[PDB]
Amino acid sequence: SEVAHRFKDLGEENFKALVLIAFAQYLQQCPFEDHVKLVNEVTEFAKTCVADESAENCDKSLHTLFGDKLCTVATLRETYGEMADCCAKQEPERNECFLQHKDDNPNLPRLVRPEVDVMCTAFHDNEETFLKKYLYEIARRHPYFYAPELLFFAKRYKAAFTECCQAADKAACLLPKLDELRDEGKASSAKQRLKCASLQKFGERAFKAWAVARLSQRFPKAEFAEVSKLVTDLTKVHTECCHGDLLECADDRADLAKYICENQDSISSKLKECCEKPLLEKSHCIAEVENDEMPADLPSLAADFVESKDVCKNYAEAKDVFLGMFLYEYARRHPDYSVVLLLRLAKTYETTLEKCCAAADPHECYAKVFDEFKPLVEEPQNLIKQNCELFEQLGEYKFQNALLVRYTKKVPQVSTPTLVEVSRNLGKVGSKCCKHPEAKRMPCAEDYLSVVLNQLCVLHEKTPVSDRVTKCCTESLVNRRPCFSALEVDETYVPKEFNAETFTFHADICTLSEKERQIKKQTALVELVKHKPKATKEQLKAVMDDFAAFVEKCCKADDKETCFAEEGKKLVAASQAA
Ligand SMILES: CN1C(=O)CN=C(c2ccccc2)c2cc(Cl)ccc21
Repeated sequence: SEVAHRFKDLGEENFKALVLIAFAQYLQQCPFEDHVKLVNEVTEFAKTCVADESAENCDKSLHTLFGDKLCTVATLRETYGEMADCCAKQEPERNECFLQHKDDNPNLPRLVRPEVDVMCTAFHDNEETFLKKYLYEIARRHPYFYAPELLFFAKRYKAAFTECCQAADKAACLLPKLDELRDEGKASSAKQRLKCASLQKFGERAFKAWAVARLSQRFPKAEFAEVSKLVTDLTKVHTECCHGDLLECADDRADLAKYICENQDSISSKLKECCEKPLLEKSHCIAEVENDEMPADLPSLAADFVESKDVCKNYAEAKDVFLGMFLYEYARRHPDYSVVLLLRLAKTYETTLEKCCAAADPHECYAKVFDEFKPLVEEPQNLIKQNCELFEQLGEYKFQNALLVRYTKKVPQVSTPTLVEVSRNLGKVGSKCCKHPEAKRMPCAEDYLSVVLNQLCVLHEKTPVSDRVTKCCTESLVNRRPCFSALEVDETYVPKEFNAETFTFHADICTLSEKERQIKKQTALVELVKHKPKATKEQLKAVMDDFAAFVEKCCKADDKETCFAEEGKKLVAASQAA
């Protein structure tokens, strides 16, 4: 029995939660109740298997068990139409079907939260249904959320209420911690989405290179053979979570935290504080540990990778290992580069060897390979310098706008919401990274950017409207950022014709928060640009300035929110003029 296996290892608690997550991630539109029911039923069954390891179907794989349970509600096409088809299939096929139908952008109603008085009450009364609810809501809106990490967030969520509800000014103590968590959770989700994307679209060889480079930076002292071990495991971990096998992913992850902690001295010196805490925190901790100091005396790379004469020989023997080595060697001594830059130099090296080794004089051909690295390295360094300089002037909001304009001219087809979303993030890069010293800027900047571009990629893949977006997203995981930066303005885009419905002006905007105010104000700017790709900053600003006067006046006007109707049509007139 497998269900039993996972049960003993995780225990009632975490086993129950994980399965709730898994179900919510498969049937995102299904209600809380039903899920809870299925989870419980499923849990009961497990309990019997622990006792009798052959009872009913205790000999089954989680896929069959989990698959049949959901199918007791999925067959309801009226509710989950395209799902029924999935249940009429067999294993393992019946699952891929499920994995292929996850929505990255569910049509789920915003999730507003009641006053601090109702939450604490609901929390105190029933502490189990309050947290179960939490997981459900997150997991259904983030079908790729790193499950194990979700249990981590959960523990912190509970600690929030458990504390603030016995305070003096609940709202005061709560509100903060809850915002800080809604953010940290969004980032974590993105980070993990990229990981699943890599594995899913580019293969494990690709997820691997990424880990090798990433870990090697974190753990300079570790030895290539050690890292490889870590990389091999890590992959399986994520390979599982992304493929839907949460329980085993949850297990395996622990085993990896156990090990890394046993062999501390062989890996990093900054792991101490991580291994001394509870399991969940231990894991979260290790995953976010600062790089270790760089080993004192380190030979040069040129020695064994360009100057040696057995290069082409070693390359032909086990190119995989030789390149894996090159990457590990370049990374460890360069924590100032981004994972992608590294994988980039690596790919350059490989390509070189490939052509050189088949030449009349190898060592002569691949002799000046570090010359080629020079450009690839300075590029990001320069772009990062520019962009922070700008950001440092414009501030976050105006920086987002600049970026919003630019990307819209690049891929006008892309739906306004996505472009507004994506460009808003693309700007956080500035506030998040720019405040670091050169030595730490690039990894912060370029890898974060890799996440934000993955979003645009996935969101787009749902309904592909621009081939230029498609090319850049599918051509090379490592080269996405450069590919997008190459794009100028689409010269074949034919502007849209205005419409009353293109944008509505209900007065309901005067009630929204300050943020949702900028957001409509930005959703406009996008909209404008799609109509007049050919305007420059002068007319846009001017018009945008105006759009402001409109909301202030008409919102502060005593008339029954109709100036919105009249003045709404008034601006359209002014606008078209520019
Ligand atoms: C989103 N974005 C761009 O499109 C311009 N290119 C970059 C960039 C260029 C090279 C590496 C990483 C990032 C960049 C840099 C900052 Cl500091 C802020 C936004 C931004």
